[PDB]
Amino acid sequence: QFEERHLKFLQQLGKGNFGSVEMCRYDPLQDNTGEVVAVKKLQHSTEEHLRDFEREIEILKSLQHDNIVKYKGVCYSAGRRNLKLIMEYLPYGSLRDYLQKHKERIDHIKLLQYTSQICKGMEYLGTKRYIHRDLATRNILVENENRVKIGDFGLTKVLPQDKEYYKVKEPGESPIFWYAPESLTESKFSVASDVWSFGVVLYELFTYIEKSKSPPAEFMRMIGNDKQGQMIVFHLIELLKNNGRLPRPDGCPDEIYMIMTECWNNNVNQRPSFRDLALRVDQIRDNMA
Ligand SMILES: N#CC[C@H](C1CCCC1)n1cc(-c2ncnc3[nH]ccc23)cn1
Repeated sequence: QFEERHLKFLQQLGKGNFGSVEMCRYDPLQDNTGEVVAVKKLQHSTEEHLRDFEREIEILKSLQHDNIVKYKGVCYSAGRRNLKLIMEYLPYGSLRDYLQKHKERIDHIKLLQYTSQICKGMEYLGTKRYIHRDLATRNILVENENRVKIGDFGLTKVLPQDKEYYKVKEPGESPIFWYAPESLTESKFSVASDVWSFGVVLYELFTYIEKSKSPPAEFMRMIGNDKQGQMIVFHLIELLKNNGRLPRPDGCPDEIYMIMTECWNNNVNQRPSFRDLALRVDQIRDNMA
């Protein structure tokens, strides 16, 4: 129950898919003692986007986990237009930028620490029957050198009880190079498609976000930068159906790549669970230490 005349804009932190996040100071006493918080707002506040935003707020507020960004509250302007979501501010930004920043002091054990935390966050999501749908290092935030948190839930959906997937297609851009094949062909999203995307996240981490090694660059080279608009996705589909896959990143051990390729199974039922992913990653971590 923060109200916007005490929210002082400091800078933009991110621009999402119909929303953006600002770094602000909440200073109700107006003496510069208040906390720095993150404030998410819609950029073009239609009725559909606002109903989606309210569902997103309910989801985040229902999550309490060390590797999920903390909900703090909501902000309203006269009436209830201009809805704003108040969250904890995490000072090291997104894991994509952090990792690109500190390439030279983040070793493989540190990557596997982040990996384990992401899987525990995702397993908690699954226990709530939430499907994230936008798992990527740009949507993971760094609280400190030893803790990351899943940081955005704009595309997250609740499963119907009678079903284990959720069919949804949205207008606009979709992170198709993180999408499982059944999400590309049938718009089916499930815990298993989140596992596919987590494999892509793991690939990202072990590339250290090298520009020419991004999933989009690699896939566009594999189908050819000659492709064009939606013909593009069509070719992606066929490449994935013939087991075309992102390569093992430089310096990636063979067992970490084995985890990646196991998450990238065409057979939706043969992808590992998040509990098993965490177990294997933790055993590799223990071996390295
Ligand atoms: N995660 C993620 C991606 C997200 C952008 C994507 C969706 C709108 C903004 N983003 C969140 C932040 C951010 N930075 C620092 N503290 C935060 N708290 C909550 C979000 C947040 C920066 N970019």
